[PDB]
Amino acid sequence: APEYWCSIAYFEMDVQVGETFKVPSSCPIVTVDGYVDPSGGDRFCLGQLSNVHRTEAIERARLHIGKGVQLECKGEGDVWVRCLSDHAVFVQSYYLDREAGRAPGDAVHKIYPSAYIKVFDLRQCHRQMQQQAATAQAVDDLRRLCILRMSFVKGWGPDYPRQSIKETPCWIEIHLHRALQLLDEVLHTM
Amino acid sequence: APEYWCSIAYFEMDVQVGETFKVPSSCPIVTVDGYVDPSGGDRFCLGQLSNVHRTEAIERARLHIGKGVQLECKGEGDVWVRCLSDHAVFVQSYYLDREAGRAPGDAVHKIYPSAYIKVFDLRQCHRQMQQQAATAQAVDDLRRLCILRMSFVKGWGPDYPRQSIKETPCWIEIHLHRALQLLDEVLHTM
Amino acid sequence: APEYWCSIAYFEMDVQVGETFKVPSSCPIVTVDGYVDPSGGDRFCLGQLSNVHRTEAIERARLHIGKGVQLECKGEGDVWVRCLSDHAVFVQSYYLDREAGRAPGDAVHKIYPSAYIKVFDLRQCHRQMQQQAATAQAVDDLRRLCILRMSFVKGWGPDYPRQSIKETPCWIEIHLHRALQLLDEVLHTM
Repeated sequence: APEYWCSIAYFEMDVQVGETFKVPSSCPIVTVDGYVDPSGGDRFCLGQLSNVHRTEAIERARLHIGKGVQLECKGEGDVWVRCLSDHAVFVQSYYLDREAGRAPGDAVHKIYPSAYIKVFDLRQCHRQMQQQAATAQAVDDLRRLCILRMSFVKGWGPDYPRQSIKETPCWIEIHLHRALQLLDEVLHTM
Repeated sequence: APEYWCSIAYFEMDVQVGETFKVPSSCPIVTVDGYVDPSGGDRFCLGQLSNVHRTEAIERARLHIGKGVQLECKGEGDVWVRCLSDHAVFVQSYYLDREAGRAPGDAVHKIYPSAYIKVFDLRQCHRQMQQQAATAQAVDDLRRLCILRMSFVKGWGPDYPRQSIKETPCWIEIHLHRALQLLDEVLHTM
Repeated sequence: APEYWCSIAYFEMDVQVGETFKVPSSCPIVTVDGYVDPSGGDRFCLGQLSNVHRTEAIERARLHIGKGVQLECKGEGDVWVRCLSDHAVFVQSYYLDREAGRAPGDAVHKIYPSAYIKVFDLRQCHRQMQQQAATAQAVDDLRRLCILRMSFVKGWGPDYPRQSIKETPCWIEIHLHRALQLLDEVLHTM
Protein backbone atom coordinates (compact mmCIF):
# COMPACT_ATOMS: atom_id res chain seq x y z
CA ALA A 1 0.00 0.00 0.00
CA PRO A 2 2.58 2.63 0.96
CA GLU A 3 5.36 3.43 -1.50
CA TYR A 4 7.58 4.38 1.44
CA TRP A 5 6.91 2.82 4.84
CA CYS A 6 8.38 5.98 6.39
CA SER A 7 10.06 9.34 5.80
CA ILE A 8 12.71 10.75 8.20
CA ALA A 9 13.74 14.34 8.82
CA TYR A 10 16.98 15.06 10.71
CA PHE A 11 17.35 18.14 12.95
CA GLU A 12 20.14 19.84 14.87
CA MET A 13 18.49 21.91 17.57
CA ASP A 14 15.42 23.51 15.84
CA VAL A 15 16.85 23.49 12.30
CA GLN A 16 16.10 20.71 9.81
CA VAL A 17 19.38 19.57 8.26
CA GLY A 18 19.62 17.81 4.93
CA GLU A 19 16.49 16.71 3.06
CA THR A 20 13.87 14.22 4.11
CA PHE A 21 14.81 10.57 3.61
CA LYS A 22 12.04 8.31 2.25
CA VAL A 23 12.34 4.62 2.97
CA PRO A 24 10.87 2.34 0.29
CA SER A 25 8.55 -0.40 1.42
CA SER A 26 11.27 -2.58 -0.18
CA CYS A 27 13.64 -1.66 2.70
CA PRO A 28 12.01 -3.15 5.86
CA ILE A 29 15.10 -2.06 7.78
CA VAL A 30 16.76 1.33 7.51
CA THR A 31 19.90 2.40 9.33
CA VAL A 32 20.50 5.99 10.36
CA ASP A 33 24.14 6.62 11.33
CA GLY A 34 26.89 9.19 11.74
CA TYR A 35 28.71 7.95 8.64
CA VAL A 36 28.91 9.52 5.21
CA ASP A 37 27.61 7.38 2.34
CA PRO A 38 24.99 9.53 0.47
CA SER A 39 23.71 6.62 -1.64
CA GLY A 40 20.83 6.42 0.78
CA GLY A 41 18.42 3.60 0.04
CA ASP A 42 18.22 1.53 3.23
CA ARG A 43 20.72 3.70 5.08
CA PHE A 44 20.48 7.43 5.88
CA CYS A 45 23.91 8.84 6.74
CA LEU A 46 24.11 12.08 8.75
CA GLY A 47 27.88 12.55 8.70
CA GLN A 48 28.24 14.10 5.27
CA LEU A 49 25.51 16.74 5.79
CA SER A 50 26.32 20.40 6.18
CA ASN A 51 24.59 22.98 8.39
CA VAL A 52 25.81 26.58 8.21
CA HIS A 53 24.47 27.18 11.72
CA ARG A 54 26.27 24.15 13.23
CA THR A 55 28.05 24.74 16.54
CA GLU A 56 31.05 22.91 18.06
CA ALA A 57 28.65 21.40 20.59
CA ILE A 58 26.61 19.92 17.71
CA GLU A 59 29.78 18.61 16.06
CA ARG A 60 30.81 17.11 19.40
CA ALA A 61 27.51 15.24 19.68
CA ARG A 62 27.49 14.14 16.02
CA LEU A 63 30.78 12.49 16.90
CA HIS A 64 28.82 10.18 19.21
CA ILE A 65 26.09 9.03 16.90
CA GLY A 66 28.48 6.46 15.43
CA LYS A 67 26.70 3.38 14.15
CA GLY A 68 23.38 4.94 15.18
CA VAL A 69 20.20 2.85 15.00
CA GLN A 70 18.21 0.53 12.77
CA LEU A 71 14.49 1.15 12.26
CA GLU A 72 12.61 -1.97 11.26
CA CYS A 73 9.05 -2.33 10.05
CA LYS A 74 7.56 -5.72 10.86
CA GLY A 75 4.41 -6.75 9.06
CA GLU A 76 2.13 -4.01 7.76
CA GLY A 77 3.56 -1.32 10.03
CA ASP A 78 4.91 -2.43 13.41
CA VAL A 79 8.14 -0.59 14.22
CA TRP A 80 11.22 -1.72 16.12
CA VAL A 81 14.39 0.20 17.00
CA ARG A 82 17.80 -1.42 17.50
CA CYS A 83 20.44 0.74 19.20
CA LEU A 84 23.71 0.08 17.33
CA SER A 85 25.81 2.92 18.73
CA ASP A 86 27.57 2.60 22.06
CA HIS A 87 25.64 5.58 23.31
CA ALA A 88 22.06 5.41 24.56
CA VAL A 89 19.29 6.79 22.39
CA PHE A 90 16.18 8.74 23.50
CA VAL A 91 12.80 7.91 21.95
CA GLN A 92 9.39 9.62 22.07
CA SER A 93 6.74 6.99 21.42
CA TYR A 94 3.08 6.76 22.43
CA TYR A 95 3.32 2.97 22.31
CA LEU A 96 6.19 3.04 24.79
CA ASP A 97 4.25 5.58 26.87
CA ARG A 98 1.32 3.21 27.22
CA GLU A 99 3.63 0.25 27.94
CA ALA A 100 5.20 2.28 30.75
CA GLY A 101 1.87 3.44 32.15
CA ARG A 102 3.09 6.96 31.55
CA ALA A 103 0.68 9.73 30.55
CA PRO A 104 0.49 10.01 26.72
CA GLY A 105 3.48 12.00 25.47
CA ASP A 106 4.70 12.75 29.02
CA ALA A 107 7.77 10.47 28.71
CA VAL A 108 11.16 10.11 27.00
CA HIS A 109 12.38 6.55 26.72
CA LYS A 110 16.07 5.73 27.02
CA ILE A 111 17.11 2.80 24.82
CA TYR A 112 20.49 1.38 25.82
CA PRO A 113 23.28 0.12 23.51
CA SER A 114 22.51 -3.14 21.71
CA ALA A 115 18.86 -2.88 22.80
CA TYR A 116 16.33 -4.16 20.30
CA ILE A 117 12.93 -2.74 21.32
CA LYS A 118 9.48 -2.47 19.68
CA VAL A 119 8.44 1.21 19.54
CA PHE A 120 5.21 1.26 17.58
CA ASP A 121 2.20 -1.04 17.13
CA LEU A 122 -0.05 -0.45 14.10
CA ARG A 123 -3.30 -1.94 15.42
CA GLN A 124 -2.99 -0.27 18.82
CA CYS A 125 -2.45 2.97 16.87
CA HIS A 126 -5.50 2.34 14.70
CA ARG A 127 -7.67 1.63 17.79
CA GLN A 128 -6.45 4.72 19.60
CA MET A 129 -7.00 7.06 16.62
CA GLN A 130 -10.57 5.80 16.12
CA GLN A 131 -11.37 6.14 19.82
CA GLN A 132 -9.59 9.49 20.03
CA ALA A 133 -11.26 10.83 16.89
CA ALA A 134 -14.63 9.51 18.10
CA THR A 135 -14.18 11.27 21.43
CA ALA A 136 -13.19 14.43 19.57
CA GLN A 137 -16.48 14.05 17.69
CA ALA A 138 -18.61 14.20 20.86
CA VAL A 139 -5.90 16.62 13.61
CA ASP A 140 -2.59 17.86 15.10
CA ASP A 141 -2.93 15.54 18.09
CA LEU A 142 -4.05 12.57 16.12
CA ARG A 143 -1.07 12.75 13.70
CA ARG A 144 1.47 12.64 16.53
CA LEU A 145 0.28 9.08 17.21
CA CYS A 146 1.81 8.12 13.84
CA ILE A 147 5.15 9.79 14.53
CA LEU A 148 8.27 8.65 16.41
CA ARG A 149 11.03 11.06 17.45
CA MET A 150 14.53 10.18 18.55
CA SER A 151 17.44 12.20 19.94
CA PHE A 152 20.81 10.53 19.35
CA VAL A 153 22.90 11.72 22.25
CA LYS A 154 21.15 14.02 24.67
CA GLY A 155 18.04 13.08 26.57
CA TRP A 156 15.44 15.76 27.08
CA GLY A 157 12.54 16.13 29.47
CA PRO A 158 11.98 16.95 33.19
CA ASP A 159 15.00 15.15 34.63
CA TYR A 160 17.30 16.73 32.04
CA PRO A 161 18.71 20.26 31.43
CA ARG A 162 16.80 20.24 28.12
CA GLN A 163 13.07 21.02 28.09
CA SER A 164 12.33 19.87 24.52
CA ILE A 165 13.77 17.64 21.79
CA LYS A 166 14.35 20.69 19.60
CA GLU A 167 16.96 21.60 22.24
CA THR A 168 19.03 18.48 21.48
CA PRO A 169 22.01 18.71 19.07
CA CYS A 170 20.87 15.93 16.74
CA TRP A 171 17.56 14.13 16.38
CA ILE A 172 15.12 12.67 13.90
CA GLU A 173 11.37 12.70 13.35
CA ILE A 174 9.94 9.59 11.68
CA HIS A 175 6.56 9.72 9.89
CA LEU A 176 4.86 6.32 9.69
CA HIS A 177 3.15 6.21 6.32
CA ARG A 178 0.72 3.31 6.74
CA ALA A 179 -0.36 4.68 10.11
CA LEU A 180 -1.05 8.07 8.47
CA GLN A 181 -3.11 6.43 5.71
CA LEU A 182 -5.37 4.86 8.37
CA LEU A 183 -5.64 8.24 10.09
CA ASP A 184 -6.67 9.83 6.77
CA GLU A 185 -9.46 7.30 6.41
CA VAL A 186 -10.60 7.91 10.01
CA LEU A 187 -10.66 11.69 9.47
CA HIS A 188 -12.98 11.26 6.50
CA THR A 189 -15.45 9.27 8.57
CA MET A 190 -15.73 12.37 10.80
CA ALA B 1 6.92 18.42 -22.75
CA PRO B 2 7.02 19.05 -19.00
CA GLU B 3 7.55 16.11 -16.67
CA TYR B 4 5.59 17.96 -14.00
CA TRP B 5 3.01 20.55 -15.04
CA CYS B 6 3.70 22.33 -11.75
CA SER B 7 5.56 22.30 -8.43
CA ILE B 8 4.00 23.69 -5.20
CA ALA B 9 5.69 25.02 -2.09
CA TYR B 10 3.64 25.50 1.10
CA PHE B 11 4.42 28.29 3.59
CA GLU B 12 3.25 29.32 7.05
CA MET B 13 4.05 33.01 7.41
CA ASP B 14 7.56 33.41 5.82
CA VAL B 15 8.75 29.83 6.46
CA GLN B 16 8.48 27.09 3.83
CA VAL B 17 6.95 24.01 5.45
CA GLY B 18 7.38 20.52 4.11
CA GLU B 19 9.09 19.88 0.78
CA THR B 20 8.05 21.00 -2.67
CA PHE B 21 5.31 18.91 -4.28
CA LYS B 22 5.79 18.14 -8.00
CA VAL B 23 2.68 17.33 -9.98
CA PRO B 24 3.21 14.91 -12.88
CA SER B 25 1.80 15.87 -16.23
CA SER B 26 -0.17 12.62 -15.69
CA CYS B 27 -2.19 14.35 -12.93
CA PRO B 28 -4.14 17.17 -14.70
CA ILE B 29 -5.88 17.85 -11.40
CA VAL B 30 -4.16 18.11 -8.04
CA THR B 31 -5.88 18.68 -4.72
CA VAL B 32 -4.19 20.55 -1.89
CA ASP B 33 -6.01 20.05 1.44
CA GLY B 34 -5.74 20.13 5.22
CA TYR B 35 -5.83 16.34 5.44
CA VAL B 36 -3.00 13.94 6.15
CA ASP B 37 -2.34 11.33 3.44
CA PRO B 38 1.40 11.62 2.53
CA SER B 39 1.11 9.38 -0.55
CA GLY B 40 1.05 12.55 -2.59
CA GLY B 41 0.63 11.95 -6.30
CA ASP B 42 -2.42 13.98 -7.34
CA ARG B 43 -3.09 15.24 -3.81
CA PHE B 44 -0.80 17.31 -1.57
CA CYS B 45 -1.90 17.08 2.06
CA LEU B 46 -0.80 19.82 4.49
CA GLY B 47 -2.25 18.35 7.68
CA GLN B 48 0.49 15.87 8.50
CA LEU B 49 3.36 18.37 8.10
CA SER B 50 5.33 19.64 11.06
CA ASN B 51 6.78 23.12 11.61
CA VAL B 52 8.80 23.72 14.78
CA HIS B 53 7.99 27.43 14.56
CA ARG B 54 4.21 26.87 14.25
CA THR B 55 2.02 29.10 16.42
CA GLU B 56 -1.50 28.47 17.79
CA ALA B 57 -2.76 31.06 15.31
CA ILE B 58 -1.29 29.00 12.45
CA GLU B 59 -2.84 25.83 13.86
CA ARG B 60 -6.16 27.66 14.15
CA ALA B 61 -6.04 28.63 10.47
CA ARG B 62 -4.85 25.20 9.30
CA LEU B 63 -8.05 23.96 10.93
CA HIS B 64 -9.95 25.91 8.27
CA ILE B 65 -8.22 24.73 5.15
CA GLY B 66 -10.37 21.60 5.21
CA LYS B 67 -11.00 20.20 1.74
CA GLY B 68 -8.87 23.00 0.29
CA VAL B 69 -8.72 23.46 -3.48
CA GLN B 70 -8.20 21.62 -6.75
CA LEU B 71 -5.72 22.97 -9.30
CA GLU B 72 -6.48 21.84 -12.82
CA CYS B 73 -4.38 22.20 -15.94
CA LYS B 74 -6.47 22.33 -19.10
CA GLY B 75 -4.74 21.79 -22.41
CA GLU B 76 -1.03 22.61 -22.62
CA GLY B 77 -1.04 24.85 -19.56
CA ASP B 78 -4.27 26.72 -18.77
CA VAL B 79 -4.95 26.69 -15.03
CA TRP B 80 -8.23 26.58 -13.12
CA VAL B 81 -8.86 26.66 -9.37
CA ARG B 82 -11.89 25.07 -7.68
CA CYS B 83 -12.55 26.14 -4.09
CA LEU B 84 -13.57 22.96 -2.21
CA SER B 85 -13.33 24.24 1.36
CA ASP B 86 -16.17 26.17 2.94
CA HIS B 87 -13.83 29.08 3.47
CA ALA B 88 -12.91 31.58 0.76
CA VAL B 89 -9.47 31.41 -0.79
CA PHE B 90 -7.22 34.33 -1.83
CA VAL B 91 -5.35 34.16 -5.15
CA GLN B 92 -2.59 36.30 -6.70
CA SER B 93 -2.82 35.96 -10.47
CA TYR B 94 -1.77 38.26 -13.30
CA TYR B 95 -4.47 36.73 -15.50
CA LEU B 96 -7.11 37.62 -12.92
CA ASP B 97 -5.52 41.07 -12.57
CA ARG B 98 -5.96 41.77 -16.27
CA GLU B 99 -9.52 40.36 -16.23
CA ALA B 100 -10.35 42.76 -13.40
CA GLY B 101 -8.69 45.74 -15.06
CA ARG B 102 -6.49 45.96 -12.01
CA ALA B 103 -2.87 47.10 -12.26
CA PRO B 104 -0.55 44.08 -12.72
CA GLY B 105 0.08 42.47 -9.34
CA ASP B 106 -1.87 45.19 -7.48
CA ALA B 107 -4.76 42.84 -6.57
CA VAL B 108 -5.72 39.85 -4.40
CA HIS B 109 -8.64 37.85 -5.72
CA LYS B 110 -11.14 36.26 -3.34
CA ILE B 111 -12.51 32.97 -4.65
CA TYR B 112 -15.64 31.88 -2.80
CA PRO B 113 -16.64 28.33 -1.73
CA SER B 114 -17.58 26.01 -4.58
CA ALA B 115 -16.24 28.55 -7.10
CA TYR B 116 -14.60 27.07 -10.16
CA ILE B 117 -12.52 29.86 -11.77
CA LYS B 118 -9.81 30.04 -14.48
CA VAL B 119 -6.67 31.64 -13.00
CA PHE B 120 -4.04 31.38 -15.71
CA ASP B 121 -3.98 31.47 -19.52
CA LEU B 122 -0.88 30.08 -21.28
CA ARG B 123 -1.07 32.04 -24.54
CA GLN B 124 -1.87 35.34 -22.83
CA CYS B 125 1.17 34.61 -20.64
CA HIS B 126 3.35 33.86 -23.66
CA ARG B 127 2.25 37.11 -25.38
CA GLN B 128 2.85 39.19 -22.28
CA MET B 129 6.34 37.75 -21.62
CA GLN B 130 7.44 38.39 -25.23
CA GLN B 131 6.08 41.95 -25.16
CA GLN B 132 7.46 42.54 -21.68
CA ALA B 133 10.87 41.09 -22.53
CA ALA B 134 10.91 43.05 -25.80
CA THR B 135 10.15 46.26 -23.93
CA ALA B 136 12.89 45.40 -21.43
CA GLN B 137 15.18 45.09 -24.44
CA ALA B 138 14.62 48.68 -25.59
CA VAL B 139 14.10 38.11 -15.21
CA ASP B 140 12.60 38.39 -11.68
CA ASP B 141 9.54 40.23 -13.01
CA LEU B 142 9.05 38.01 -15.98
CA ARG B 143 9.05 34.79 -13.88
CA ARG B 144 6.25 36.06 -11.63
CA LEU B 145 3.97 35.88 -14.69
CA CYS B 146 4.35 32.08 -14.53
CA ILE B 147 3.57 31.83 -10.82
CA LEU B 148 0.28 31.70 -8.89
CA ARG B 149 0.09 32.24 -5.12
CA MET B 150 -2.79 31.38 -2.83
CA SER B 151 -3.49 32.03 0.85
CA PHE B 152 -5.96 29.52 2.33
CA VAL B 153 -7.67 31.50 5.05
CA LYS B 154 -6.51 35.06 5.44
CA GLY B 155 -6.70 37.63 2.70
CA TRP B 156 -3.86 40.09 2.44
CA GLY B 157 -3.49 43.44 0.74
CA PRO B 158 -4.62 47.08 1.29
CA ASP B 159 -8.10 46.38 2.68
CA TYR B 160 -6.70 43.79 5.11
CA PRO B 161 -4.59 43.92 8.32
CA ARG B 162 -1.92 41.96 6.41
CA GLN B 163 0.41 43.77 4.02
CA SER B 164 1.86 40.69 2.27
CA ILE B 165 1.07 37.02 1.65
CA LYS B 166 4.09 36.02 3.72
CA GLU B 167 2.08 37.44 6.64
CA THR B 168 -0.68 34.84 6.19
CA PRO B 169 -0.66 31.65 8.32
CA CYS B 170 -0.82 29.21 5.42
CA TRP B 171 -0.31 29.68 1.69
CA ILE B 172 1.16 28.11 -1.42
CA GLU B 173 3.26 29.25 -4.37
CA ILE B 174 2.66 27.36 -7.62
CA HIS B 175 5.31 27.33 -10.37
CA LEU B 176 3.85 26.69 -13.83
CA HIS B 177 6.39 24.56 -15.64
CA ARG B 178 5.29 24.92 -19.28
CA ALA B 179 4.97 28.67 -18.82
CA LEU B 180 8.55 28.77 -17.45
CA GLN B 181 9.86 26.76 -20.42
CA LEU B 182 8.42 29.38 -22.80
CA LEU B 183 10.00 32.12 -20.68
CA ASP B 184 13.37 30.33 -20.90
CA GLU B 185 13.12 30.32 -24.68
CA VAL B 186 12.18 34.03 -24.72
CA LEU B 187 15.13 34.92 -22.48
CA HIS B 188 17.52 33.26 -24.92
CA THR B 189 16.21 35.34 -27.79
CA MET B 190 17.32 38.41 -25.79
CA ALA C 1 28.61 2.91 -8.83
CA PRO C 2 27.00 6.23 -7.88
CA GLU C 3 23.45 6.93 -9.01
CA TYR C 4 24.26 10.64 -9.02
CA TRP C 5 27.86 11.75 -9.53
CA CYS C 6 27.02 14.84 -7.48
CA SER C 7 24.34 16.83 -5.63
CA ILE C 8 24.34 20.67 -5.56
CA ALA C 9 22.81 23.03 -3.03
CA TYR C 10 22.42 26.73 -3.90
CA PHE C 11 22.67 29.46 -1.24
CA GLU C 12 22.11 33.20 -1.06
CA MET C 13 24.11 34.46 1.90
CA ASP C 14 23.56 31.79 4.65
CA VAL C 15 20.15 30.58 3.42
CA GLN C 16 19.77 27.53 1.17
CA VAL C 17 17.48 28.45 -1.72
CA GLY C 18 15.55 25.93 -3.74
CA GLU C 19 16.06 22.20 -3.24
CA THR C 20 19.17 20.14 -3.79
CA PHE C 21 19.87 19.22 -7.41
CA LYS C 22 21.09 15.64 -8.00
CA VAL C 23 23.07 15.01 -11.15
CA PRO C 24 22.66 11.51 -12.62
CA SER C 25 25.79 9.63 -13.54
CA SER C 26 24.18 9.78 -17.01
CA CYS C 27 24.88 13.54 -17.14
CA PRO C 28 28.72 13.86 -17.11
CA ILE C 29 28.27 17.60 -17.61
CA VAL C 30 25.85 19.78 -15.69
CA THR C 31 25.30 23.48 -16.23
CA VAL C 32 24.29 25.80 -13.41
CA ASP C 33 23.04 29.17 -14.70
CA GLY C 34 20.95 32.25 -13.96
CA TYR C 35 18.22 31.15 -16.37
CA VAL C 36 14.82 29.70 -15.59
CA ASP C 37 14.13 26.25 -17.06
CA PRO C 38 13.03 24.01 -14.10
CA SER C 39 13.24 20.78 -16.12
CA GLY C 40 16.57 20.21 -14.45
CA GLY C 41 18.33 17.07 -15.62
CA ASP C 42 21.76 18.19 -16.84
CA ARG C 43 21.08 21.86 -16.12
CA PHE C 44 20.24 23.49 -12.77
CA CYS C 45 18.67 26.92 -13.31
CA LEU C 46 18.76 29.45 -10.44
CA GLY C 47 16.73 32.22 -12.07
CA GLN C 48 13.25 30.88 -11.40
CA LEU C 49 13.84 30.21 -7.67
CA SER C 50 12.22 32.30 -4.99
CA ASN C 51 13.66 33.37 -1.62
CA VAL C 52 11.42 35.38 0.71
CA HIS C 53 14.52 36.83 2.37
CA ARG C 54 16.10 37.97 -0.93
CA THR C 55 17.56 41.50 -0.95
CA GLU C 56 18.06 43.90 -3.89
CA ALA C 57 21.80 43.27 -3.56
CA ILE C 58 21.18 39.52 -4.08
CA GLU C 59 18.95 40.25 -7.07
CA ARG C 60 21.66 42.54 -8.45
CA ALA C 61 24.23 39.74 -8.22
CA ARG C 62 21.89 37.06 -9.59
CA LEU C 63 21.69 39.34 -12.62
CA HIS C 64 25.38 38.60 -13.21
CA ILE C 65 25.39 34.85 -13.01
CA GLY C 66 24.20 34.70 -16.62
CA LYS C 67 25.36 31.58 -18.41
CA GLY C 68 27.07 30.45 -15.21
CA VAL C 69 29.33 27.39 -15.29
CA GLN C 70 29.54 23.79 -16.45
CA LEU C 71 30.66 21.09 -14.02
CA GLU C 72 32.11 18.06 -15.76
CA CYS C 73 33.02 14.69 -14.31
CA LYS C 74 35.78 12.98 -16.26
CA GLY C 75 36.34 9.28 -15.68
CA GLU C 76 35.26 7.84 -12.33
CA GLY C 77 35.20 11.19 -10.55
CA ASP C 78 37.63 13.86 -11.77
CA VAL C 79 35.94 17.27 -11.85
CA TRP C 80 36.41 20.21 -14.19
CA VAL C 81 34.77 23.64 -14.16
CA ARG C 82 34.21 25.77 -17.26
CA CYS C 83 33.35 29.43 -16.65
CA LEU C 84 30.63 30.32 -19.18
CA SER C 85 29.50 33.65 -17.74
CA ASP C 86 31.37 36.85 -18.53
CA HIS C 87 32.00 37.32 -14.84
CA ALA C 88 34.74 35.54 -12.92
CA VAL C 89 33.81 32.74 -10.56
CA PHE C 90 35.33 31.94 -7.14
CA VAL C 91 36.09 28.32 -6.23
CA GLN C 92 37.10 26.60 -2.96
CA SER C 93 38.97 23.43 -3.84
CA TYR C 94 41.59 21.42 -1.96
CA TYR C 95 42.98 20.18 -5.27
CA LEU C 96 43.49 23.76 -6.42
CA ASP C 97 44.95 24.60 -3.00
CA ARG C 98 47.62 21.93 -3.38
CA GLU C 99 48.32 22.97 -6.99
CA ALA C 100 48.88 26.52 -5.77
CA GLY C 101 51.06 25.47 -2.85
CA ARG C 102 48.54 27.19 -0.62
CA ALA C 103 47.74 25.85 2.84
CA PRO C 104 44.77 23.42 2.69
CA GLY C 105 41.54 25.43 2.61
CA ASP C 106 43.38 28.76 3.04
CA ALA C 107 42.63 29.91 -0.54
CA VAL C 108 39.85 31.09 -2.87
CA HIS C 109 40.55 30.52 -6.54
CA LYS C 110 39.36 33.00 -9.15
CA ILE C 111 38.41 31.33 -12.43
CA TYR C 112 38.16 33.82 -15.29
CA PRO C 113 35.58 33.89 -18.13
CA SER C 114 35.93 31.09 -20.68
CA ALA C 115 38.40 29.31 -18.37
CA TYR C 116 38.22 25.54 -18.42
CA ILE C 117 40.04 24.29 -15.29
CA LYS C 118 40.31 20.95 -13.44
CA VAL C 119 39.14 21.42 -9.82
CA PHE C 120 39.15 17.95 -8.30
CA ASP C 121 41.21 14.77 -8.68
CA LEU C 122 39.69 11.51 -7.38
CA ARG C 123 42.89 9.54 -6.73
CA GLN C 124 44.67 12.46 -5.06
CA CYS C 125 41.54 12.76 -2.89
CA HIS C 126 41.58 9.06 -2.07
CA ARG C 127 45.30 9.22 -1.11
CA GLN C 128 44.82 12.28 1.05
CA MET C 129 41.79 10.86 2.92
CA GLN C 130 43.64 7.61 3.71
CA GLN C 131 46.74 9.48 4.89
CA GLN C 132 44.64 12.02 6.77
CA ALA C 133 42.45 9.37 8.38
CA ALA C 134 45.54 7.30 9.22
CA THR C 135 47.16 10.30 10.88
CA ALA C 136 43.91 10.94 12.77
CA GLN C 137 44.20 7.34 13.96
CA ALA C 138 47.60 7.88 15.62
CA VAL C 139 34.92 13.09 9.95
CA ASP C 140 33.97 16.77 9.42
CA ASP C 141 37.41 17.59 8.04
CA LEU C 142 37.68 14.53 5.90
CA ARG C 143 34.31 15.16 4.16
CA ARG C 144 35.34 18.67 3.07
CA LEU C 145 37.92 17.01 0.81
CA CYS C 146 35.00 15.65 -1.24
CA ILE C 147 33.23 19.00 -1.53
CA LEU C 148 33.68 21.95 -3.90
CA ARG C 149 32.14 25.38 -3.23
CA MET C 150 31.69 28.20 -5.69
CA SER C 151 30.53 31.81 -5.36
CA PHE C 152 29.16 33.21 -8.64
CA VAL C 153 29.90 36.90 -8.38
CA LYS C 154 31.63 37.98 -5.22
CA GLY C 155 34.98 36.67 -4.11
CA TRP C 156 35.48 36.11 -0.41
CA GLY C 157 38.55 35.70 1.74
CA PRO C 158 41.35 37.92 3.21
CA ASP C 159 41.78 40.30 0.27
CA TYR C 160 38.01 40.84 0.04
CA PRO C 161 35.38 42.68 2.16
CA ARG C 162 33.75 39.27 2.75
CA GLN C 163 35.18 36.92 5.38
CA SER C 164 33.27 33.77 4.35
CA ILE C 165 31.41 32.30 1.38
CA LYS C 166 28.16 32.41 3.34
CA GLU C 167 28.56 36.19 3.05
CA THR C 168 28.30 36.07 -0.76
CA PRO C 169 24.93 36.74 -2.46
CA CYS C 170 24.85 33.52 -4.48
CA TRP C 171 26.91 30.35 -4.26
CA ILE C 172 26.77 26.58 -4.51
CA GLU C 173 28.13 23.62 -2.56
CA ILE C 174 28.83 20.50 -4.61
CA HIS C 175 29.01 17.07 -2.93
CA LEU C 176 31.10 14.56 -4.90
CA HIS C 177 29.37 11.23 -4.50
CA ARG C 178 32.07 8.78 -5.59
CA ALA C 179 34.61 10.60 -3.44
CA LEU C 180 32.24 10.29 -0.44
CA GLN C 181 31.79 6.55 -1.06
CA LEU C 182 35.58 6.08 -0.84
CA LEU C 183 35.61 8.14 2.36
CA ASP C 184 32.87 5.91 3.81
CA GLU C 185 34.99 2.85 3.13
CA VAL C 186 38.06 4.51 4.71
CA LEU C 187 36.08 5.46 7.83
CA HIS C 188 35.07 1.83 8.33
CA THR C 189 38.69 0.70 8.24
CA MET C 190 39.23 2.98 11.28
